[PDB]
Amino acid sequence: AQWEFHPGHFWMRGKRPDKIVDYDEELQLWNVYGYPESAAILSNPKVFSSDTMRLDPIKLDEAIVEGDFAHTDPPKHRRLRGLVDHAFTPSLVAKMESRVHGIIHELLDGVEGKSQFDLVAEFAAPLPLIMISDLLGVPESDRALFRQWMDKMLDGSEKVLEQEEELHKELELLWEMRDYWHERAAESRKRPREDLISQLVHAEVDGQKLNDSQISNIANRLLVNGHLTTAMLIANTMLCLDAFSDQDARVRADRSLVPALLEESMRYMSPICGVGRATNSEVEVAGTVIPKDQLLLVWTGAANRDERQFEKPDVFDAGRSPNAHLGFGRGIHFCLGRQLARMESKAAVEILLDRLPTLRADPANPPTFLQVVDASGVATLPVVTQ
Ligand code: HEM
Repeated sequence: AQWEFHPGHFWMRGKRPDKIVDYDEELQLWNVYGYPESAAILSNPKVFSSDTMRLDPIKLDEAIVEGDFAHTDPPKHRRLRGLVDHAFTPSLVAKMESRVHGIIHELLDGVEGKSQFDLVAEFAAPLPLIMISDLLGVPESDRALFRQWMDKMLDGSEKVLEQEEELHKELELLWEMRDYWHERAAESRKRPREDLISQLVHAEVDGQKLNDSQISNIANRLLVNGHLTTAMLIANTMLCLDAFSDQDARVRADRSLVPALLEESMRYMSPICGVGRATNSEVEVAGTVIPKDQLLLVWTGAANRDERQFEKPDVFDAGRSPNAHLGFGRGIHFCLGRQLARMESKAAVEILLDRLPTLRADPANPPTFLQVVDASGVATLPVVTQ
């Protein structure tokens, strides 16, 4: 029934926010919790900028953030995202679709003799890492390297002298990743393959193109945005199914519900539950006037429990309609990979139900939750096969 969430994620413990907007004196930032406010904010990029680092001293060199459109505003955002969407071709997308079943089955074969395991480590996490890697065109040998990379990034996210300390740590890993992708981009310029790096290298739009530094930073962004949130979606869903057994029977009796189940999992336990914005001018949100050049955190996780928007918000309802949650954001930064996340997670859940029909969450070994402030979800999920 009840679990051990990040201490900041009060909405997961059923608490309504005391105020729609408030200010954190210690961290010197603003929080927004309401759904219609969060939605208006995300829809208003010209006052609520995604260029958060302009507030944060010290700044990464331009070559390091070059092309990362998740932190860019229009008009440059429109151009960068345009080139990357062009490179996400219908061919590449269908290729991932045609592969997803075989990869799921291969993973599940690797635990066919185990009675107890961690669903995250054995399945929910490797599946989207393998899919995003395959998309980008990475050899099989290198996906261990990606695992190590993400592990490093999570350890830091969980954890002027110390201002420079953290700087070195972050840069040394981005250097390594950038150098990896530059080599891929260079190879694919000479001999293009059937993958996203090759499409990013040849993408041309009116009639702009990307250089290898931009391409490398884009690949890094897709990598970090891709797999861990998808892993949490899959694992959070199986956890919810385990805890709400009526919904479990409901879904097993009606496999048509799985797409709506995943959307309800998105809403109820949001893998990304907060996104950062910076204000360009003075604004009034709800009642509160927020000053210029302020960091604002938009808590999509909390907004997804807002009763002004959702009837019975703290009920998990596997067939919930309507369900316009903010799990993938809203507006111009609307999650670029959401169809891929939905495709992967649907296939994972469908096959889990069929192949491990007596699967249950390990009662002797409770789930651990990711202790990262802006992600709500399972870090480990011990399960038993019988
Ligand atoms: C359950 C899975 C996922 C969740 C919950 C998720 C969530 C989000 C959210 C909330 C945003 C918007 C952030 C903001 O407004 O500041 C976003 C953006 C993005 N996501 Fe996802 N995402 C998921 C999967 C993926 C996947 C699989 C990919 C790539 C293959 C991906 C790539 C991106 C990219 C590139 C953006 C940036 C779009 C932009 O700024 O224009 N995401 N995602």
